[PDB]
Amino acid sequence: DLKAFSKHIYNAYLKNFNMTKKKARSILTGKAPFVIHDIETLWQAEKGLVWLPPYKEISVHVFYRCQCTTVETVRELTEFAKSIPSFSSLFLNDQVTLLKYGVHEAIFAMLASIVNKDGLLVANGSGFVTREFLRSLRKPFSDIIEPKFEFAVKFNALELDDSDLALFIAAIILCGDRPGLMNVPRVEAIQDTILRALEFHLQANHPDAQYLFPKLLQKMADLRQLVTEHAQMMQRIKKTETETSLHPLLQEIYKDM
Ligand SMILES: O=C(O)CCCc1cc2cc(Cl)ccc2n1S(=O)(=O)c1ccc2ncsc2c1
Repeated sequence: DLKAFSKHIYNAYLKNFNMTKKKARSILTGKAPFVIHDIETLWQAEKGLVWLPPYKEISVHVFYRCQCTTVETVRELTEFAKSIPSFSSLFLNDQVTLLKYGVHEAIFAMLASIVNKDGLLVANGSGFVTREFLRSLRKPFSDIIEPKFEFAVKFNALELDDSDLALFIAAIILCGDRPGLMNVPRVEAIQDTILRALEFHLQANHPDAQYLFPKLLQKMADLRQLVTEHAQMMQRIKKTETETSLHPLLQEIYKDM
């Protein structure tokens, strides 16, 4: 039962996400990606070695590439959530509420899978952008990604695998205290099952792990603070970077945050 639950979620994870932490760790360790570290190498990656609204500048171009990836991750997470039979039973409007307030939390948790202290993978792992380069972009674009790295570095210390992330992401999305939920008791009931499956799965997959389950519950709270600060950055960019095109889907997500 609780094992069949964890297996069903893990299969939905494998079936809906192109880049798993397993694959990403193969590329990051060397079992190679083109390194994008300055304007010169960025342009070479665009020509064909690695790869949108009209061009504007280098910083905005990086923004557009990150924006497209997150939009794609939003699509995958939507199919992941739907692949959970309990989630699909909720009314479509409640489904939209869970995704609205949950995707960025899941996205940032999965971002740690393709990230180390020096950069992150891009374009199905065929490229690698250095943390230095992102830092050197024009404000405020250089301030967006740095808090994600600091979270990711600490999150990867836990050394979760794809089987853990599937349940961890499922618990992020099925959060009972999202604003505007119609059937709060139903969602909370689904989350409690997922959480019980998570601890159950962690006991078997990480026997020697001390406090791993409560640490993940703290990580979930961290992710909510990370998204709150991320939503503010994006709202400030909407006000001061009027020339930067914001994706309408991400606009709706941030609309009331
Ligand atoms: O509004 C939005 O959320 C879209 C915009 C999101 C976004 C724009 C952006 C621009 C720069 Cl110069 C640095 C980080 C940036 N981020 S991010 O930190 O959130 C990010 C970066 C890479 C990535 N690869 C899979 S996911 C994912 C997420």
